[PDB]
Amino acid sequence: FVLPATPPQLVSPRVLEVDTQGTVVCSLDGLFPVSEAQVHLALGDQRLNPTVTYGNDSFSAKASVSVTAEDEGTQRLTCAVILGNQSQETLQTVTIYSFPAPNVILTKPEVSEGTEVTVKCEAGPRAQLLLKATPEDNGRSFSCSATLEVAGQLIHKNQTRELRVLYGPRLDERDCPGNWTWPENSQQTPMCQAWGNPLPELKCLKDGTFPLPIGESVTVTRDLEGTYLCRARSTQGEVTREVTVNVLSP
Ligand SMILES: *[C@@H]1O[C@H](CO)[C@@H](O)[C@H](O)[C@H]1NC(C)=O
Ligand SMILES: *[C@@H]1O[C@H](CO)[C@@H](O)[C@H](O)[C@H]1NC(C)=O
Ligand SMILES: *[C@H]1O[C@H](CO)[C@@H](O)[C@H](O)[C@H]1NC(C)=O
Repeated sequence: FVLPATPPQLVSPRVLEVDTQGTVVCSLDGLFPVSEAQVHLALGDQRLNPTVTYGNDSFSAKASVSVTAEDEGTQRLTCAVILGNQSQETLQTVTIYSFPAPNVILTKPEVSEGTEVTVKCEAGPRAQLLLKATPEDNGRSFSCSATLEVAGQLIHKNQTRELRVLYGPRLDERDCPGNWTWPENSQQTPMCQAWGNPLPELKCLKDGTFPLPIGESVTVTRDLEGTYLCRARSTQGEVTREVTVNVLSP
């Protein structure tokens, strides 16, 4: 056999978090018979199970490693290639750290338009973010970002959380006009839109059953004429508006 006196190439992250998985790769060439060599990979007191891949008088051993709280601190990663009574070994360090997630603390996750909202992180003066919730905030996300120093390397970790804002049903004269005057047989598009979260259910009825074709283009007919009661209700309340359609002679 032939096992040159040089350490195997060892690739691994110099840093690894608790309860996460890592990947080590050891390789070496110029040895023979590679198929008979024993590859010893291990981090600390944990012996790894590598997947050895052979090549032109060479090999590459890949292995995954999982760490826990007990392994916290500096651990030793080793790769040893053995043939006969000779062995080539490489020593490296891997630091296991614990970085608690910076949780986003929302006073109240779901709130109604107008309420005061406070945002703080929890994992020198204490800072919080205050803002008066607006409807434009429904679905928006607040974040808590943090950094940690481990082995001269800067690790980043964050957390985002969405805020649900609720805004009562609304029917401004602007987005749902109180009256219409259309010439019989003209083309129009009845306009009446409710506003709110949750999205309010809208119904514009005349004589309690005849609906106004809102949002769509229609041909004005005699039977559109009348008074409609547009109701927009949701768990946040209910708003009623009366709409009058006049249908002039063509
Ligand atoms: C061994 O090396 C020679 C030179 O590249 C090549 O002809 C042969 O295919 C190689 N076998 C491998 C890649 O294992
Ligand atoms: C938080 O980290 C994620 C990676 O999971 C990244 O995509 C995002 O930009 C970060 N958010 C911020 C800017 O706090
Ligand atoms: C290695 O050492 C063992 C133990 O004495 C010996 O029996 C074996 O022949 C040696 N093989 C070599 C030269 O690597």
